[PDB]
Amino acid sequence: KYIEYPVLQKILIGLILGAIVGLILGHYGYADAVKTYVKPFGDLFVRLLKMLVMPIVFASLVVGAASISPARLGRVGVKIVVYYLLTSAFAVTLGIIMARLFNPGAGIHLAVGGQQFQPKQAPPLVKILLDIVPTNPFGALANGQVLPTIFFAIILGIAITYLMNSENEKVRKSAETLLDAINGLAEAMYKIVNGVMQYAPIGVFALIAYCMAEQGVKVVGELAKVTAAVYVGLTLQILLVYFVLLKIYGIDPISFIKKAKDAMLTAFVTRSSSGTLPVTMRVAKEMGISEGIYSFTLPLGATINMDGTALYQGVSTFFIANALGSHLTVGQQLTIVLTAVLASIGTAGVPGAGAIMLAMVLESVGLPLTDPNVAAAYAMILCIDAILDMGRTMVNVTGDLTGTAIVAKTE
Amino acid sequence: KYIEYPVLQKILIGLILGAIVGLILGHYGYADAVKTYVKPFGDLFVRLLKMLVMPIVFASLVVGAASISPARLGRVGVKIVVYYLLTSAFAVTLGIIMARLFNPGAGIHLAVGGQQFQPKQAPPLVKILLDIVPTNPFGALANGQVLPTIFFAIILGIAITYLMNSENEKVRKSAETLLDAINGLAEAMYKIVNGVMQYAPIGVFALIAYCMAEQGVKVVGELAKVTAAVYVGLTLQILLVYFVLLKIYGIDPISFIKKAKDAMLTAFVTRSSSGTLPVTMRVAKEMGISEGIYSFTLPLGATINMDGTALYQGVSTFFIANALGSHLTVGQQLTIVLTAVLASIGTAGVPGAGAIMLAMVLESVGLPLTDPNVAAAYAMILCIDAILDMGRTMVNVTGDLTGTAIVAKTE
Amino acid sequence: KYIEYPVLQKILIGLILGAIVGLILGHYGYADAVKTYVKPFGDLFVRLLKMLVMPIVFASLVVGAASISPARLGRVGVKIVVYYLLTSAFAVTLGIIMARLFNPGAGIHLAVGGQQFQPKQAPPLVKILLDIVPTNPFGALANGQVLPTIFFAIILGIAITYLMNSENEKVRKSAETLLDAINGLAEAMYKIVNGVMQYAPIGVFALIAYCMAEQGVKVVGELAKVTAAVYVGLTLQILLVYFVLLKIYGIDPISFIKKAKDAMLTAFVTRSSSGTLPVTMRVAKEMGISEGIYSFTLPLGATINMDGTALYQGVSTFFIANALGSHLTVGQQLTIVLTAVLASIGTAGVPGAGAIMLAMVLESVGLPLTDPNVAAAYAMILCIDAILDMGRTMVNVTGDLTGTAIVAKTE
Ligand SMILES: N[C@@H](CC(=O)O)C(=O)O
Ligand SMILES: N[C@@H](CC(=O)O)C(=O)O
Ligand SMILES: N[C@@H](CC(=O)O)C(=O)O
Ligand SMILES: [Hg+2]
Ligand SMILES: [Hg+2]
Ligand SMILES: [Hg+2]
Ligand code: NA
Ligand code: NA
Ligand code: NA
Ligand code: NA
Ligand code: NA
Ligand code: NA
Repeated sequence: KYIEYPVLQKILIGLILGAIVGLILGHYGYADAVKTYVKPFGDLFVRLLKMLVMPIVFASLVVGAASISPARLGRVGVKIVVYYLLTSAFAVTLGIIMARLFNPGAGIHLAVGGQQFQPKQAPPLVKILLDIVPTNPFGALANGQVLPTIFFAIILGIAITYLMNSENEKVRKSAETLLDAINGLAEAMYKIVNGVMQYAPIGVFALIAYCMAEQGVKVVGELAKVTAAVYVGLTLQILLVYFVLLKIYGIDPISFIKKAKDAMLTAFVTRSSSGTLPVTMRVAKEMGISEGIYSFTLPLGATINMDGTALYQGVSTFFIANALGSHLTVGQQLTIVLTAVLASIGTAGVPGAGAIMLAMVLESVGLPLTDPNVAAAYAMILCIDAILDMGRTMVNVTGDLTGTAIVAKTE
Repeated sequence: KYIEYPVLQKILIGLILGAIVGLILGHYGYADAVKTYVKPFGDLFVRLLKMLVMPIVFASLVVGAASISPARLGRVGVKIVVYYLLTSAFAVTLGIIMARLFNPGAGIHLAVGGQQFQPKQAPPLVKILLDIVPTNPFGALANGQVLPTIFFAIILGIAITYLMNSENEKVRKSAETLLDAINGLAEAMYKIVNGVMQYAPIGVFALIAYCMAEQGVKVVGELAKVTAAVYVGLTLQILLVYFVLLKIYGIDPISFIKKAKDAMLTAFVTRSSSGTLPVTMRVAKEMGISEGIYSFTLPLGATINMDGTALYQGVSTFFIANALGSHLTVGQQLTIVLTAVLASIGTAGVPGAGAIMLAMVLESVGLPLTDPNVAAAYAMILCIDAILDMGRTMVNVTGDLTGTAIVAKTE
Repeated sequence: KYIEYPVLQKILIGLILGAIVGLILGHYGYADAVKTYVKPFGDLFVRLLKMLVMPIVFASLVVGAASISPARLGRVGVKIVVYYLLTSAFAVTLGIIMARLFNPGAGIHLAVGGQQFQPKQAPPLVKILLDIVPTNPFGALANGQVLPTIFFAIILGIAITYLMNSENEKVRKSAETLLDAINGLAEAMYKIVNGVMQYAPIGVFALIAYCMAEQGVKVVGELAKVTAAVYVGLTLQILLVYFVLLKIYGIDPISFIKKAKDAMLTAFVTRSSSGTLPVTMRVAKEMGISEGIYSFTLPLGATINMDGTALYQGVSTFFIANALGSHLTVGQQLTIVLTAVLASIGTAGVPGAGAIMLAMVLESVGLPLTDPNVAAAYAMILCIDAILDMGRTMVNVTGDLTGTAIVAKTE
């Protein structure tokens, strides 16, 4: 196979060629040839992604809840975690704002199979509240049911950490063995992400060739319209949040950005906040942060606290709905806020990861990826995921450095 | 929240206030206001309990079967385990006796939603026997099917212990890693039990306010009628079993009770045979039992061998049926005997645990907690669980000391 | 119970007595008495086997893929693994050949319940390809779906091994903890195999008494006709493959066989290539193989590389079909080739294991053991499994020694 090229370059080549191939075949009237021959490769790609969506959600949120659990956090831990959560929550809400004053997805509205998407009637508020508690965690796990899985995973993670405080040796031993296995399943799933992302240049080529062969050319305008809303959201997160909090804590944001420049560009290109952590930490040393602090806050923020991913997942969910034609209600919007923060946490810091955890948001909000309309819109975003994931990652790391500088400024 | 008060006092306050609130609102004709506003908090409480019911059953019975497995038991182990099982089996059968000459539950008979509970026809005896063997353990686990889960868990635990006898290092390593993870999941679930039991004072308040707003006042008489049957069963277990076997083995039961007085009262109040083990062992030393013996039999009996819990689960199952209106057939009664002994084993020694493992008996006998009638009767017992759990725990510990004294007298 | 006799002797006694009992009861017209009283014991036996089929498939193939993964194999590893795979692939294809020029199963054709087996129409090739990727590993695991489980298990195993290459300590730690738990579940399941195989003498007695009470006597001829096709396949694997490759690498096959004589007979009688490994290794030393080499290749081939099992599973699958009356299409036949190699890998080296992993092949090919016709033919082979398993095991070990000798000759 000798497929050696830098994945990001391969993905962008597949994306450009797919768009061209799709348009010339679609114009000349071969959208069916694309549908039958090209698309199944994109179909395989998305199947491999929604394959990992359930194990990742459970395992990553057990681990995520564990590394946040009150039983684990010192005074510096609580500080950095409160920052991480607030920044992420503000990021997704700002994504809502961007994805609302922009209307990405609108105009694409299609009914694959002639049947337009219809949201099923929401149960009473008491019901949907109680329903987040599963009656059989195994069952909720074994058949979708994302929200119960969220609930059980977060509970399990916290419970494990309190067991790790126990006086008894064997209790800690046992609790750590379970956590040490769940974590490691999560890590295994994200290796599979790396593997599937090696196939991504082909999948993306097919996904965009299909999406170009039909839906004409407006998709190019609408996909760029998403990218716009996301990136201006990212820059707003940098300016309106980082720059502001940095100035509030007596840190010149301009010199701060010049220091972070290396870690920010590394993240932007590598598209992995975990593979940028050595540069991120070297930067934090370069700007005079105390070893004891940033050697703990930065590796925690390498996986938790992805403000870009949260904002991305927020905007992307609005595109899915706007495409489908449904109007995301209030409540559904605050559902996004909560679940995208939780999805931002579960996301690994691997290139593809953010789009996989996006499904967790879609599923909770009521846009199931089994529905053909959802899956078509979901595929529509995977086409240009790498474009978003570059800026996405950069902001994920910038948030780490900012909070680390602020908390060190205090502690 | 600053909720600091002793849980048992909070539960009893919630129980008394709920009863009052329910009655005055029910009398004045506001049972619907209670149904719509108060009850959902009780509904949340029971949902959190039946959430844990499946993981606890699997994990605790893997661990329980492991600590009983013949591959693990020395000569002293076999002795104390044979005692533990016989005493537990006699306890539940005595519970049957008490719950039969008392008729608790009768007179409450209600059909929530109008339709009265109907037991589905039992398959042929060959079928129900074969059916305890699952064809897909994962499947049986993923959708109720308690009895298959019992079967697979018990088998898995025993198999692990034989792997732990193997000559090969890595075999033991792997087998211990799996057991060390299953145990630890069980421990995590029982932390969640502790957590949910912190909400219990509210849940119990709602459960009893609802049960008072409807069903008039007779519930008070019938709940007390259960408490009566349980406690006289507990005292009969002490007198007819412990006192008798103690005298058979040349141990004066009166001086025995005076020695155990501390451990017996500690259990009664703390409601945790595991949190009473330090007192239980200190007592066993006070009464001249050899270190090597009671340092092994007592911590084993701290989790296995809960004669009170078995008896409680036996009586409580009869209340559920008598309420529902069904007549527990012979066979169903010996099913109770077997499954309540197994449920007594799986129970942790945490306050709430016994009522959670009660569901395992109800489910096996054919009273599924999904059915509205079952769930209403099940909630009816949770209201006054702490009352039963006090004596329940005390007898669980008294059995430990009695057997430890008897086996030391021999070995 | 004091059931002490050598299992193989007990199984052969049960098999002979069952055949006699069945025939005299069937001739005298008591096939119904056998159906209602005898058969349920055989039914229990097969239920215990298809119980283990799902956990074993997942866990063994996670472990199997791990011990084959490129991230683990040195230059000697790659050599011995390439040998192991090619030999196993050739073995099953040779089984196909034997089970095709022999027609075992034909003439037995029955429709238990008056309804003859009908294969459900195959989806398009694109569909069945995509379908091997599950959308919820938990779901595929929780309800049959063998092929998705194959896919997820093999992926998970490989991913774990790459995590075990990571620079980070905790990553390797976590990945090894998960693997150390999955392995160990697999080991526990195979202890259950040992346990169930202690009941086998009764189960086999009932299975063959039922199969004799009905289906007259032709079954004896047809069962022997399978045994013939299998054993002549095994001898062909030895002569046409081992002897040939041994001569190609300058090793006199006759002196080789005389050296291996001990390990070959031990396997044949013990029916456990893992319990024969000490003899297998002692033989490899006796014939001048370098310590460093055979101490790694032989224990790997003790579990992976079962040429006899692959060949057995191939032939047996043809019997199941021929009985049922369906014609195994091309494609279905190469499916057998792939899945029987994979089943040969997952098989443990315990007596019973090969027939359990046969179900994995049957399930993938489209012969579900839930269907009554399949289950009847599947039971028809379990009757005489021990006969096949003796030669089966011997060839599994001979392949280990042959490859070890060949690779040592080179490396
Ligand atoms: N690529 C992002 C994570 C994601 O959204 O997939 C990061 O490394 O931070
Ligand atoms: N509380 C009991 C167990 C139970 O029945 O919940 C004990 O500690 O023994
Ligand atoms: N008994 C075989 C494995 C099997 O086919 O069950 C062996 O030991 O190699
Ligand atoms: Hg697209
Ligand atoms: Hg009540
Ligand atoms: Hg047979
Ligand atoms: Na994350
Ligand atoms: Na980050
Ligand atoms: Na106890
Ligand atoms: Na217990
Ligand atoms: Na072998
Ligand atoms: Na094998």
